[PDB]
Amino acid sequence: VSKANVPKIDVSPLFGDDQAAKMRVAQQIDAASRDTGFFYAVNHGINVQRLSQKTKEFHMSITPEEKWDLAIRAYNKEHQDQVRAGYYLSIPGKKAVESFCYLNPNFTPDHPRIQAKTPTHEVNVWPDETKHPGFQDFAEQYYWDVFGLSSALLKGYALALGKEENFFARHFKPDDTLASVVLIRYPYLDPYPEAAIKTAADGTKLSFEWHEDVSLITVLYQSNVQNLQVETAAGYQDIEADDTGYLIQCGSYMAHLTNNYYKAPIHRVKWVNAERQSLPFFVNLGYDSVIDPFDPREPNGKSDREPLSYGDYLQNGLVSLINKNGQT
Ligand SMILES: CC(C)[C@@H](NC(=O)[C@H](CS)NC(=O)CCC[C@H](N)C(=O)O)C(=O)O
Ligand SMILES: [Fe+3]
Repeated sequence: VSKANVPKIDVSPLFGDDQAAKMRVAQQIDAASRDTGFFYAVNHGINVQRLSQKTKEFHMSITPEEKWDLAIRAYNKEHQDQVRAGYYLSIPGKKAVESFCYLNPNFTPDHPRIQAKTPTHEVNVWPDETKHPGFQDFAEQYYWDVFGLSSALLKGYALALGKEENFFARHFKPDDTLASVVLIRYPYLDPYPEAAIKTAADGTKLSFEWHEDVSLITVLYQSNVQNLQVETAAGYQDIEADDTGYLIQCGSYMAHLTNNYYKAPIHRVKWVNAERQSLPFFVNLGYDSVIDPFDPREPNGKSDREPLSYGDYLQNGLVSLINKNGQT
């Protein structure tokens, strides 16, 4: 197995007002998006030390009673409104991974998409504050911290594609974004149940099979345990870990709108018997957000692809990913 070229890109100019410096970042984003599809965003300004600590505290202290109380509909039939947000239970002996997903904190009973019962919109569920002191505050502030980073990254992608810097970010708004955070725990287990391990066609032992991300882009923090592989024409290649940077990749919505100029990289999660964290932020737009496709390889830049409403794209993609790679 070879190693993927995953460049470290100093993204800090994307927060600034040096427009030529932004273009140099954009070129690096362009080059990485045309190569393996992944890059590490460094000099990002987010305190990832606190993120990994608050996450470990929550995963290690939440009780089986609380997990049922917060469980999504897939694990608790009483919670029919929890399709996306809530706790995703492990199944000892069968499924090792467990996780907690939350959405836009502005999704409240006051929000018109909640009032309208629009799919993919939900009010977050939270554990008891006294049992998990500071957790909800930490989680909500992290959502907006990574929202700010993601907004800047979207400026880099827009410039990289020859557009004005707000081409994507104008659709990425705190009042309506369908973006989600998932706090994933991959446990150490002795013995590790083979029923929780999948075998790839090439024989690799996996925790999660190949897929493209359902997102515009995905902004991922992981603890320092190598596990990810990206597919290339020459086969799967290891993505090296980096527990200070954010692993950035395009989702299938970006592949659609760029006429596959920026592919959504196919990737998978190797089985590793080690305690670790995987904290993705899925950069999703608004339910009615529509981006007109274009082709940066055509002289006229014209694409025949249909503009896709993001909400319908998200609803179809999340169900499809569950059908193909299992309920997480
Ligand atoms: C590849 C990693 C990001 C991670 N996998 C994942 O997060 C996988 C594949 S991208 N993602 C999903 O299943 C979709 C979660 C969507 C979320 N519940 C929501 O409603 O928005 C892993 O470490 O397993
Ligand atoms: Fe993924």
